Amino acid sequence: VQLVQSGAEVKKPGSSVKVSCKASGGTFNRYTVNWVRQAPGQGLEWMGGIIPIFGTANYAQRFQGRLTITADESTSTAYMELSSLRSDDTAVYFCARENLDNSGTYYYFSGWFDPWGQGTLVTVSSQSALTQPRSVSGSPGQSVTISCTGTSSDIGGYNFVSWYQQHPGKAPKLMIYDATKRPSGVPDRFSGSKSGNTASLTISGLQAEDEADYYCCSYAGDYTPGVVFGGGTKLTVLG
Amino acid sequence: EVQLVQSGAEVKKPGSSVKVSCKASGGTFNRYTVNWVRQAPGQGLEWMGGIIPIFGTANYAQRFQGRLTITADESTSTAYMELSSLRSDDTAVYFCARENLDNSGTYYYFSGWFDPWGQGTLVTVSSQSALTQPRSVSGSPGQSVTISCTGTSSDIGGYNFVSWYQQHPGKAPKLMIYDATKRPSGVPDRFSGSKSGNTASLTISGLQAEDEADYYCCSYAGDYTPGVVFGGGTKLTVLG
Repeated sequence: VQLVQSGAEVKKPGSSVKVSCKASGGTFNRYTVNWVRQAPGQGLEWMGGIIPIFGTANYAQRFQGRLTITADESTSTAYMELSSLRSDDTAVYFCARENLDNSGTYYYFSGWFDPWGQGTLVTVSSQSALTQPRSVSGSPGQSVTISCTGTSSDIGGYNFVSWYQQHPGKAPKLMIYDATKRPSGVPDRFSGSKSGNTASLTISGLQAEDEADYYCCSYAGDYTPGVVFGGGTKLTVLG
Repeated sequence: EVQLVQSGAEVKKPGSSVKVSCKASGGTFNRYTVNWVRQAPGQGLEWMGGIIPIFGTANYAQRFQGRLTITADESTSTAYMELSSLRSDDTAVYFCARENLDNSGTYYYFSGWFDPWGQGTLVTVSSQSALTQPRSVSGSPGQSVTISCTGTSSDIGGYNFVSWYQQHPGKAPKLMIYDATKRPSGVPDRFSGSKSGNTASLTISGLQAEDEADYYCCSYAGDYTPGVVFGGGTKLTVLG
């Protein structure tokens, strides 16, 4: 049985969000669905669960009033709804199943969690990071293009755009400045372009060393000078 | 060339403050600005603020105003960042980054790009969980390690429903022990669990490099409080 969750989410504080958890195994009534969230660099926290057979759902004391968990047996999918979002709600949300054959029909939500979903990232922030694809994959020798788009406000001609490459455990390193210009040492396999609301980074002749996270960056261009980064794009090179 | 070196990692409680430093080995500090960018584990970059050492002026992003101040000492070419009223939401790696400065006399303009960067400083803000585990344990290959988990008489002390979970970076938790002592299929016999009073224990014999991960204990939270509680987690390092 495989548990598949809905894609990542970017919400503003005060709104709500729906996360789905669809199961690949049949006999939907046999299992219970739990939701466990994990903040970045934090531990696991139980939020609530649902039992399709009883139509019952329980929630933790801090989420009562802001959380509701549903399930539809026709699609074998479970849902969670968190309302009145705030910054401390930024976490990866996991769905986990409990088999009632082995664990019995009484001691449900007891911690026998198996299997798990892949997790769903939900980011809540008053400041809105520029929109990038979450991940891009390529083969060596091929080319990939990574876009960067304004989210709450548009990117324009007055915006200074830069691109940064970051390897695991290392500081970011400047790839592209002034939208299209390469700094000292950077090979011409990396190129940038900007048109209206969109900026793009192109990596041609992909090499294994290019596997990293890539961040666009915008400076100035508005009435309050500042710096805003993109959400990041994970680039995988399939050797 | 000029290398930016930052202070070491810190572990703080919520409600306190933290100061990270950023020393420049060479170059003149007066011809650059120093920015601070933070990065939560597994998350993107976030600009916090910058300082112009000559002007003695610092600008901060909106959400940090009232909690963040950035200072500098031109004598040691060191920039400082202080974040106050810490919350668990502030757990992140903190980078310092240098920005080029130029002027025409009275008007000073910035380059818009950051280079070079400091190595980054980790700051962990964690509170106490319902179950208490050691923050981290370290062992050598072949040795044994034991991770304890303490609760109250209404969870570990009143029920047998204690479970243990292993989590590798970027992956979902994986069940290693359930019902205090039972191993699920596909879990090696090196992992074992026990329970005594209000304390549960996970033991790993014949430690292997792949055992390096995060481990969480989990317990039924009593009949009057449906659901489960989790421990804060234990980072297990295998020193090869």
